[PDB]
Amino acid sequence: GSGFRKMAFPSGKVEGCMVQVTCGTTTLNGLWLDDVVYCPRHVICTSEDMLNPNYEDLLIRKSNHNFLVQAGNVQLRVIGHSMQNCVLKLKVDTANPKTPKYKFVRIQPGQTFSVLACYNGSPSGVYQCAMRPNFTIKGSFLNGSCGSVGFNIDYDCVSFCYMHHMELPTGVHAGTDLEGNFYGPFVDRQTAQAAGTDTTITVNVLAWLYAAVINGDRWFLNRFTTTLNDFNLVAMKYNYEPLTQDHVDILGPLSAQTGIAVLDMCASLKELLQNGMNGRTILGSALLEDEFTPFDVVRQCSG
Amino acid sequence: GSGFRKMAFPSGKVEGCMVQVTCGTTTLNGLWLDDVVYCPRHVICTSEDMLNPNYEDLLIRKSNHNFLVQAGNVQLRVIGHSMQNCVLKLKVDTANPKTPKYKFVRIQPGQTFSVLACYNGSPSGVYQCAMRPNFTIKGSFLNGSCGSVGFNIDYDCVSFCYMHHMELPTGVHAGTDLEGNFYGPFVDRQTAQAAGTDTTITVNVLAWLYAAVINGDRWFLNRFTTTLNDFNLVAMKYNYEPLTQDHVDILGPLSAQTGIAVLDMCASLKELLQNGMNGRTILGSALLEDEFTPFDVVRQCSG
Ligand SMILES: *[C@](=O)([C]([C][C]1[C][C][N]C1=O)[N]C(=S)[C]1[C]2[C]([C]N1C(=O)[C]([N]C(=O)C(F)(F)F)C([C])([C])[C])C2([C])[C])C1=NC2=C([C]=[C][C]=C2F)S1
Ligand SMILES: *[C@](=O)([C]([C][C]1[C][C][N]C1=O)[N]C(=S)[C]1[C]2[C]([C]N1C(=O)[C]([N]C(=O)C(F)(F)F)C([C])([C])[C])C2([C])[C])C1=NC2=C([C]=[C][C]=C2F)S1
Ligand SMILES: [Zn+2]
Ligand SMILES: [Zn+2]
Repeated sequence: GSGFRKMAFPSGKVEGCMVQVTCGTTTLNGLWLDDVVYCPRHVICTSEDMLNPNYEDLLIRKSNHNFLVQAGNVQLRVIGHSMQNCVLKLKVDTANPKTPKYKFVRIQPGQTFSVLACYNGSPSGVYQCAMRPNFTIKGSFLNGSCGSVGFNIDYDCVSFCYMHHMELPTGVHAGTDLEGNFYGPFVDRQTAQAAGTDTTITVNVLAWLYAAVINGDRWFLNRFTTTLNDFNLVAMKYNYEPLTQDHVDILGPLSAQTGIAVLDMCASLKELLQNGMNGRTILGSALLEDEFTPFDVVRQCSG
Repeated sequence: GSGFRKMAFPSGKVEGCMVQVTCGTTTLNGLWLDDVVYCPRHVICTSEDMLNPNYEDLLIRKSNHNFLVQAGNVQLRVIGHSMQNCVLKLKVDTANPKTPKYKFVRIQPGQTFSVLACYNGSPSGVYQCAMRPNFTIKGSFLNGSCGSVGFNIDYDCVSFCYMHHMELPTGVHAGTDLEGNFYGPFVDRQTAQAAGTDTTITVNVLAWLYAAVINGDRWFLNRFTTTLNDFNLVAMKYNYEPLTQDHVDILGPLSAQTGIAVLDMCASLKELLQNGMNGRTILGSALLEDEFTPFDVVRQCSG
């Protein structure tokens, strides 16, 4: 069949929006759209401030001219500045000529997006991620990655959904929407902070099992069926999110392509949860994958 | 630490080179660099021809004007055509204004590259791949993906190494360099064709174990050491490629960063091969990964 990979959106349209933002000695990435530059507000922090910053007091000591915005090897002139939640917005004199059509969106737990990991305003790599149920992501991010953004592409329109801010003690990642509001309960200070218990995104697992069937990987299809409540009792036990009839409906395309009822596919999933995989693999994986949505599977398997 | 993901190069520079190529009713992707368009030569085939095509006889019945090259919603004029091995080269009247600095390279088994999967000359997604020892790739590719290219980025320079041509009966993929020479023993006809036995890329597995240590995942570090020959006897048995002193030397960076000798890391790998992973995971994987090179691990873990 198609084969199967974690695929990212083409990053060109976003590459044209990345810039370097410096304030004193701190440098990080910003996003230049029309005549506004968006970056994390803790660009105005030193190493000292980050333990418990008073962002309003810190920002008061800053002027337009304390902010050094550079695009390639070319400076921009900052003519205004405002803090919106955990984001700084810098008004510059020049509209980005490379600006794409774009929206800002706040995504839901379980949805996926592409990340363009950047350093010093320069793009380094692109990868695909999911917003975990506990509003963390499992990214790859070094010092200086802050202000890197996540996004989806509709057709000609880029929907920006994420800006990178921090790594939590567990080694997973947290950040904001493009209005500066954190996903999850996190704040932008250097303090011990815990995410909750994470859960598996059941509907995504089901989508990936449909992708497996479509590619010819069918060993795990068992001989039973189940009920929503029956499945959901089992899901509880294994830390899977509960499946609803919304989820059933969203899987309708894959269900109809394959001729396999959602509840039958749920029956096969139960048995995998209770019996394990016993050394076999599925689409070359020894674990159950939950970071492809139903939409993702449809794009890559059907086109 | 960083975290760890299959990361692709940013695709923008390549997005600017993709075009649609049509001959009669067949359409596929081409690459527009300066005033040449490169595509697979079987663009000139119908469904009938593909069983056993005589490419020279087929191409003889074609003129410049039988070739419809379209970039966005804009036609180009074809003023010359030549077959180079399994590639068609079309001379057009217009130099690509978006052409990047570029080379054509023929990569070695075990090396990685990014693929920009395209349909109708339009980019759909980007993912990272390895050239298997038997010169196949495990891609994700639908009808119409042919002429999609693989590449690496040096700094400002794109090194094109792969053009997509076919899916083999096992559901893996084969194709050419940008001069039209197949990787592996494949030919461009619809016939049963077998790749050899594939093998694990041992040096890549070792690189990934170093990445694990760097991220704090250290459970598998055992208490022994080994010799190259000792390791290589064990490798033979499990279908791993033999490790050489070249490979030892290439791992020197990761070895020196971590303070763990290659041969000690080999000792840990042997035990994993003989004892298995026993339900544990490494960088969230239940299998041993062989599609990150030493260079790849250094970029993502050190930067
Ligand atoms: C960013 O680029 C980094 C990105 C971070 C570096 C390591 N992996 C990453 O994703 N973000 C940092 S330095 C943030 C900022 C302070 C502390 N912090 C952390 O990520 C921090 N995490 C926590 O304290 C947490 F609450 F437990 F999550 C550590 C311990 C992992 C360092 C902020 C304000 C939360 C940025 N770099 C700088 C920024 C501002 C000023 C100077 C920088 F160098 S933002
Ligand atoms: C391409 O876009 C496809 C890509 C292919 C479609 C399914 N997965 C893919 O990667 N390539 C095709 S149609 C090639 C071409 C003929 C047969 N073939 C195959 O990939 C073929 N494989 C074999 O016969 C093999 F030898 F076993 F590997 C199948 C059975 C998988 C179909 C070529 C010349 C080898 C292209 N599409 C067209 C092309 C040319 C003309 C018309 C097309 F529609 S190239
Ligand atoms: Zn999934
Ligand atoms: Zn590897």
